[PDB]
Amino acid sequence: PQGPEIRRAADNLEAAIKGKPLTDVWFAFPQLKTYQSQLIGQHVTHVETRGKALLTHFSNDLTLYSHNQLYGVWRVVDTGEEPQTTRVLRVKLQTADKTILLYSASDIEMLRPEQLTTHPFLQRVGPDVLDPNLTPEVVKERLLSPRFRNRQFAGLLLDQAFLAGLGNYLRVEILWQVGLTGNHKAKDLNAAQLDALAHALLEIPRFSYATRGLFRFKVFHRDGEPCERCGSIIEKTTLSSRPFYWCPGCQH
DNA sequence: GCTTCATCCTG
DNA sequence: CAGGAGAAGCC
Ligand SMILES: [Zn+2]
Repeated sequence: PQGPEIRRAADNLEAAIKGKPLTDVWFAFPQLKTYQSQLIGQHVTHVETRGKALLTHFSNDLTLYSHNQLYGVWRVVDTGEEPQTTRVLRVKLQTADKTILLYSASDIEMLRPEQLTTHPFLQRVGPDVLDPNLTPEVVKERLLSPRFRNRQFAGLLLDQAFLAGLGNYLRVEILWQVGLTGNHKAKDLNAAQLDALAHALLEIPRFSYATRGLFRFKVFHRDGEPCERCGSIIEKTTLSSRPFYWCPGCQH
């Protein structure tokens, strides 16, 4: 899962317990046990995202950080209820009625103010595609800036240092959107393809966020399926040490 | 890249 | 049941 799916969950989280006094806190990691009693009686002032990184802030200026990587997922149940699964619960934040549960995730750390600009991941990430103030123009400048100008999209479109919230499926989809493969570079592009790439880089991820579960897959998990644009045979290969879906007669 | 820690589902 | 599907670590 990526930014789109991470913001949708964050919101579900805010919709369930934000502003609500926590009647209980629980963590799997012993190291975090110390913040439990500490958090009881406090409340989430706001849950923030910055890519696939999840920051759940508290009234006492503490912030719960977490990355779902590829297995962590958030649940939202009614207090006292715990649907079953083999997943390993990692965090419990409960209030009178609503409760949220985090399973699987392994990157769960508690930050005080300072680490919010010091954490290993937080320090690294670039603008958020879901971030409003982030405009195509800015994103367009960044593509041409000297820090990314000479980098292939196959790898760049995955690098959080460039843009937070983009993952693989968004990787294949965005490039298919503008008819490109992962072997190009911002510098090897005309003004019409950069501006295109630019928007797709923000619009698509958003469209996914706003509509995924309208948004549908156009090349992800579609090997053997017919390209909807030209109709060529979409092949599955490996790009960036991960699966890459694309159209042979649609991407150059 | 490449190699590795780290969960969970098909397959 | 081995593979396989977001990042940091080391050349
Ligand atoms: Zn095509």
